[PDB]
Amino acid sequence: DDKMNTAIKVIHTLKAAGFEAYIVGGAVRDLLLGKTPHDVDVASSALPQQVKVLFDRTVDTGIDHGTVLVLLDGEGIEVTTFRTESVEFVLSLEEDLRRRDFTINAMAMTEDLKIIDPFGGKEDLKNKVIRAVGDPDERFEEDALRMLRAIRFSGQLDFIIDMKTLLSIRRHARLIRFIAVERLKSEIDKIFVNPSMQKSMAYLKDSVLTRFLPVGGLFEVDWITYHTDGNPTYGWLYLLHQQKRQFTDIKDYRFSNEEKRLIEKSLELTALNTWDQWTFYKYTLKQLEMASRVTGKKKDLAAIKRQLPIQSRSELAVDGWDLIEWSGAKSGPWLKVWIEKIERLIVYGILKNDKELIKDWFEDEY
Ligand SMILES: Nc1ccn([C@@H]2O[C@H](COP(=O)(O)CP(=O)(O)OP(=O)(O)O)[C@@H](O)[C@H]2O)c(=O)n1
Repeated sequence: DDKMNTAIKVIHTLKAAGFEAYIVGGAVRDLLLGKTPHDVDVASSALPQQVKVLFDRTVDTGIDHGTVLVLLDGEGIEVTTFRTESVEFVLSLEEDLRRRDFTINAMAMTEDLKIIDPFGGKEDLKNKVIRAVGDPDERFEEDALRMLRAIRFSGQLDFIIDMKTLLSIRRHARLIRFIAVERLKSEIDKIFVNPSMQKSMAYLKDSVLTRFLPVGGLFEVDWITYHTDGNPTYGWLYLLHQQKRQFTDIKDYRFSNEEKRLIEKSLELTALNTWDQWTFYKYTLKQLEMASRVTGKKKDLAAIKRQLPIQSRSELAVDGWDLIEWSGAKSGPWLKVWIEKIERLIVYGILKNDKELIKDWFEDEY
């Protein structure tokens, strides 16, 4: 939240060197909404190498596209040269704003706090409307992902989508197929944690994006009993659980191994009639919480797990080499079966986790 101050100092430096600079995009939107901006972007008439001259420290990752990350007073500000979008640098602020996605994202602010609003973002912000800048057909052909951003913003801001803009989404919905699935999944992950995400989901159906998103029909579930826990993964679990489907049906969205395992393990738990000590031992607390959260069950899961005789197999007082000695037999897959028998008897509190007593038990059974 010191970002605005840093952006102001960036702007003074650029203007002192004789360039134009302005705050633009979401920070302006968020300011007029009374929020604290999460990121502050600066747009400037300076070219990237000219920016690097004025500040000691910078990151040149986005240089190709006009962006340089300035590091100042412990913050980072993206300074981007006036540009459209395969990237052309333009000479005036308005040429840059004319190509942004929505009126509320298309405003600029001077360091002396004047708002520059050539497209009515002020009014659309007051009236709670997401509306494309200029011709909605052009904005959505420039980048089809904007159709989905419109949906995300409606649930993030509790705005409506301009009628003309929504009809344009319906006409161009099929263009969604050309977007990298990583970008699709990133926006869907944001929808899943939004307040009033149910508004986003209704628009997703009604804009007939669910016809063309990957396995898009699976989003048309009832979302009324869904409340986010801040973790986007829970949205995917909910979806699958409502429809009695498996993780494999959504794999096109390219989940990490962590996400995959968490969804699959949680689904497993919802399929279980009853949970006993062994359940609480084999599944992680995170998996149990989401399976609970989605099945309506409520227990003190941390308390039940805290009370098991052991927490993981690493505390087992025995290993398969102990069983090789005691049995006289040769190492083989049979060890895994017997290690699990022993592990059960310890988790149910029947056998003590003590090598000597386990040895006594093992010789009798073998
Ligand atoms: N497809 C796109 C993606 C971005 N933009 C423009 O990039 C700026 C913010 O991008 P950003 O990456 O910081 C996301 P923002 O719009 O600020 O919302 P958030 O902070 O809640 O994530 C806005 O002026 C948008 O008009 C666009 O015109 N078309």
